[PDB]
Formats: sequence, C-alpha cells, structure tokens
Amino acid sequence: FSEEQQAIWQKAEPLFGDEPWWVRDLAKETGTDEQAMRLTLRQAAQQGIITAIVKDRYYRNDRIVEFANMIRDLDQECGSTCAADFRDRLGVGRKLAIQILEYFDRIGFTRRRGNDHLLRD
RNA sequence: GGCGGUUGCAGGUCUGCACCGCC
Ligand SMILES: [Ca+2]
Ligand SMILES: [Ca+2]
Ligand SMILES: [Ca+2]
Ligand SMILES: [Cl-]
Ligand SMILES: [Cl-]
Ligand SMILES: [Mg+2]
Ligand SMILES: [Mg+2]
Ligand SMILES: [Mg+2]
Ligand SMILES: [Mg+2]
Ligand SMILES: [Mg+2]
Ligand SMILES: [Mg+2]
Ligand SMILES: [Mg+2]
Ligand SMILES: [Mg+2]
Ligand SMILES: [Mg+2]
Ligand SMILES: [Mg+2]
Ligand SMILES: [Mg+2]
Ligand SMILES: [Mg+2]
Ligand SMILES: [Mg+2]
Ligand SMILES: [Mg+2]
Ligand SMILES: [Mg+2]
Ligand SMILES: [Mg+2]
Ligand SMILES: [Mg+2]
Ligand code: NA
Repeated sequence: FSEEQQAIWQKAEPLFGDEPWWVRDLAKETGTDEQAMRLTLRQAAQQGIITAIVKDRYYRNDRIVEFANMIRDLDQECGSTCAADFRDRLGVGRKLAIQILEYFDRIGFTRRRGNDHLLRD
C-alpha cells in the first residue's frame, strides 16, 4: 500500500462484512475516486485480505471460506452443488450464486460438469 | 421498435422478463 492507498483502505476496510462489494460502491460510500479505490483493493487482494469473485466485486476472505463450507454441506445432502440449490441455500439471487460458484471452479475447489459443481480439491 | 446499463429476477449463459438511460 502507498500512502494514498493506506488512507482509503482504513476507509473501505470497516465496510467489509458478509456482503460483496463493487469497487464503485466502495468508492461512492467513502468519498474516493473510483479508480483510486480499484487500485487500493487490487493491492488488498494481493495481500490476501479480500478476493474478487469477478473483476471489481470483492468478498473478505473468511466470507469465501464460509461459502466453501456451504458447498461441502450441499455436496453431502445432494451429491453435488448446482446453481439453484446454492442460491436457495445462500438466500441470494442466482447471479451472485453463479459468480461465487464459478470462482471456486476456476481455483480448482470444484469443477463444473453440466449443472453440477463437483468437489475437486 | 432501435441501441445501451459493472441494475434486479429467472433458466446454465446469453437470452427472457422487469426496471433505468438515450432515441
Ligand atoms: Ca477450504
Ligand atoms: Ca443436485
Ligand atoms: Ca462431488
Ligand atoms: Cl452474500
Ligand atoms: Cl478469480
Ligand atoms: Mg444481492
Ligand atoms: Mg428465486
Ligand atoms: Mg434482490
Ligand atoms: Mg453470473
Ligand atoms: Mg457444461
Ligand atoms: Mg418500446
Ligand atoms: Mg441491454
Ligand atoms: Mg453497479
Ligand atoms: Mg454492463
Ligand atoms: Mg442484469
Ligand atoms: Mg444501471
Ligand atoms: Mg435455459
Ligand atoms: Mg455454456
Ligand atoms: Mg453474447
Ligand atoms: Mg424486455
Ligand atoms: Mg413502467
Ligand atoms: Mg418512468
Ligand atoms: Na455458516
């Protein structure tokens, strides 16, 4: 973190609860230039503090670990995790549910086969 | 009706519907 990036992070940081954040919303909320916020969160993600599931949409890393354990729970009730079941269980729209699931697919946590996300590890 | 929107909801996925913007 530069000095400008450290001042906007102390701003952005308390706002990271259980919900994901778009860069642009973080920026509107803390009175910071959108692009300046974009670079600060990218460095926050290089540190290992927050993870972008899609470009500019971030969760705290411990939130990700909880989602990974929800996939383990559903895998064991159903035999696998599909979009519809995950978004039912999360209580969120299907679009965020698929963003999260496709995140895990591309880190190799799960693999997609048809509608299912199968535990890979 | 056309073109759009890091909008929402759905269905595996780039479309439908809704809402907004410009015509
Ligand atoms: Ca894990
Ligand atoms: Ca299933
Ligand atoms: Ca499995
Ligand atoms: Cl959430
Ligand atoms: Cl990623
Ligand atoms: Mg939502
Ligand atoms: Mg629903
Ligand atoms: Mg909603
Ligand atoms: Mg999606
Ligand atoms: Mg497939
Ligand atoms: Mg019309
Ligand atoms: Mg459009
Ligand atoms: Mg937005
Ligand atoms: Mg767009
Ligand atoms: Mg949309
Ligand atoms: Mg919009
Ligand atoms: Mg379909
Ligand atoms: Mg496809
Ligand atoms: Mg397309
Ligand atoms: Mg429509
Ligand atoms: Mg109307
Ligand atoms: Mg109107
Ligand atoms: Na939990």
